Amino acid sequence: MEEIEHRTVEVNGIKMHVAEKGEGPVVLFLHGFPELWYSWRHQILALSSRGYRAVAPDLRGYGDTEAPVSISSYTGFHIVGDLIALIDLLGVDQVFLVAHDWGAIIGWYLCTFHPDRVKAYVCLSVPLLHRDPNIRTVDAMRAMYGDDYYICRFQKPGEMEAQMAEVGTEYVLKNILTTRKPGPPIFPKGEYGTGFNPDMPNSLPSWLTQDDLAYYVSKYEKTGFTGPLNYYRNMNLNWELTAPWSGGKIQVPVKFITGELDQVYTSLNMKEYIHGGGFKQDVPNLEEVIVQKNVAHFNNQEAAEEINNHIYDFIKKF
Repeated sequence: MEEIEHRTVEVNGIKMHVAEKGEGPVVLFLHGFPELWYSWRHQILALSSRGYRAVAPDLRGYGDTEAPVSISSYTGFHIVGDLIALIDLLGVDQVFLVAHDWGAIIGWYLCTFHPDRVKAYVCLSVPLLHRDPNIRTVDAMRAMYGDDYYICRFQKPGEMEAQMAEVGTEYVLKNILTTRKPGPPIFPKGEYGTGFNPDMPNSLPSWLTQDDLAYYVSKYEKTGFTGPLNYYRNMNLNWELTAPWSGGKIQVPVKFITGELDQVYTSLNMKEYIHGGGFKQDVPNLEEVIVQKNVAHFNNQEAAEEINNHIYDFIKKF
């Protein structure tokens, strides 16, 4: 940890906090919501110690990275804008890509725009958001789960922030981080309530330390949740703007891994998409699909060793 390097760089007009360790071909790590560069702490150590360059930024709006005020500065294009610039500072043509949750969606947009810059992709939790010409991303979600589906609830500016402020930053993070309950996260009306997790443990699971929780809480208490929430607020805009790539296919080599209890996997018809053939049709070189038994959403922290080894073995083929 204390040999991990933390520098600020200047990318795509913003100041981004980067975490780095190792030499070798670049492995670029993209965290999701509501995490930080920190969520990759184990993958950074492992991969650096096997001759790879491990690079994990705080994304736009997160942690120690600049958080623009306008909702509209959080499209996928802005974020991929940040990463193309960062990769150029890294001085390399191609990277190895590893991403999780929202980082995975950004990862996908990156593989769509610049596949030639990605050698191979280790995607955790969220598979390709297939673009249905007939319906917008969040329209399809609301049609399926109603208005209290967490993503629908994240849409209205300032509202989820206030509800989150009621229960407290530490509560919110502990609430999300400790969830093991599968299926679409559906909030109670008018408030945060028990949010993602009606079954919150007294003690944190063994993959998460009281220190870990505190590092998360220390960053979010300063930044708040707005910047990270703003990604979801651009889901429909991302859908409209990605029209040039409708019906397209992604040729980057992909290894998809998910926890069995992940809400993403147990909702949105994702199993049918993942295994049924639809995911393979969108991504012709989708290699394995690995489903981790008894592991929930945060699989890179919960099952760190397996993830480490799943990455290395995949990226070694190239």
